[PDB]
Amino acid sequence: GSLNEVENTAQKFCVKLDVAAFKPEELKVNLEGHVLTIEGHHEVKTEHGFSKRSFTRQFTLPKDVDLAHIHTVINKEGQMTIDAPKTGSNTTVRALPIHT
Amino acid sequence: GSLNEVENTAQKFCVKLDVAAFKPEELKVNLEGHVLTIEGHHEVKTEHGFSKRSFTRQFTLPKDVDLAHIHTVINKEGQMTIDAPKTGSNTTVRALPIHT
Repeated sequence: GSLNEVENTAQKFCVKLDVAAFKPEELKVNLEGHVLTIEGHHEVKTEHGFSKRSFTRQFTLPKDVDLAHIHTVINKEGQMTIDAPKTGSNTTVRALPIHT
Repeated sequence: GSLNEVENTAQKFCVKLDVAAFKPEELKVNLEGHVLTIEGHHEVKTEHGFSKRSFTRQFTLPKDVDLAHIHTVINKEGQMTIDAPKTGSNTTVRALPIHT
């Protein structure tokens, strides 16, 4: 889970991880509040010993990330991208319904 | 800890691992009987969150291996090589002393 890039603009948040050493089923992505946690665990046995790999990478997302629309995808080259739009990106004038 | 070349002749035994994701100080090589264990642990903190990496690679050396002369090196490119001669590799006739 080598952290390739951090991305933080007005319109979206995005993080990219190197997860090529782990298969999709060996990976977990969890969110609690603003805290995002990615983990990989690989564990093979043999009759000549064994192999084991692991990583945990955790970060706190910006206050204004729209956690409701977080999307995580792993591409064909084993790179994970986790992205979401910002809450206050919509800069036009939005009328709010007044409830009576 | 990817394990590149395993080599095993009557001359020498050799293993080569990809160890570049870790600092030399974060690496352990242990021998227990004929069982060779290579471990890496990296654990970093930040105020963005944290990062943590690990691997454990284990294998059983042949009975043939001269365990007294096992040698471990990491090069500048982050490749570890572990090598040792075999027990019966020097094949010229050796006279043994007889005590009485």
